Amino acid sequence: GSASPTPPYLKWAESLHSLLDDQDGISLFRTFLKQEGCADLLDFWFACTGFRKLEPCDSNEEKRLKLARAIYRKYILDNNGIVSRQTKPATKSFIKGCIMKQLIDPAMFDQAQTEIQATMEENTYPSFLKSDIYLEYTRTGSESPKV
Amino acid sequence: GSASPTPPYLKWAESLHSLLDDQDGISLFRTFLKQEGCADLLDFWFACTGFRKLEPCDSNEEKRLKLARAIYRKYILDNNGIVSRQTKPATKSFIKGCIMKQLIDPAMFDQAQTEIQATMEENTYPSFLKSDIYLEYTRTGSESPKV
Repeated sequence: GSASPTPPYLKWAESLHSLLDDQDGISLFRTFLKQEGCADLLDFWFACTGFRKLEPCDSNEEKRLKLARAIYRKYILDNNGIVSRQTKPATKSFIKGCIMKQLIDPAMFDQAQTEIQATMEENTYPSFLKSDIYLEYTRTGSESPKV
Repeated sequence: GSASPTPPYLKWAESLHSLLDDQDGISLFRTFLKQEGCADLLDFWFACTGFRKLEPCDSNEEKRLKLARAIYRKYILDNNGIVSRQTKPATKSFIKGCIMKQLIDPAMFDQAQTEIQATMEENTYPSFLKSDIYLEYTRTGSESPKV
């Protein structure tokens, strides 16, 4: 039989994974977050995904250290920021230890990433799925162009 | 005298043209864009560059029409996408007209490409140049391998 693709907006409602696998979804969700001062949740989540992909070798040591320090300073250390409020003290302390000791394993941010993924799942993601930009603008179909 | 090449990362900061002329730069910039749901800006820009290179002959008519329709459907018609939001109504209408009338000049996407190039120049490109992946990871030098 002929396939029947799930409309993108509906796929995003099915899982945060599906939403974050679609450029249109990421853009719309990110803008929604920015308007609530929560975009750092998503930006940090992606920063961790990118960092974990880098593997250690004797020529990219300082590069990886500087990047890890940057992620830490931008999101973990910013006490006026949402990521600092949504990651546990022990989790942040572990990262601080890695940075200060210069022990930078590719998976060092895993726990914090998990915690931030959980916060999105519990609050902002479901909130986005109730937003007017999602339920009213995005969900509504486009007309077929004419003339 | 002996030449002193500009470090690649610095060349990318000098112009978007330089960034898009370097495989390393394109990859890093594209990943940065993907994380913000903005990769379509770059992918569309390249699609236009490739389309404009094809010239009309009586044996590649349908091929060119199908490609033009594909670019239009993927980026111009997707109202939940960033390219649709960053190209003017008149610009999109012209392209739609070309597609529906089957009048496919190699330069038909020029205006939309110009508009998207402008959006990158004004926002995402400068944003990329302030990103941790660029300022901290990329800019940092590699150590000389040993043993």
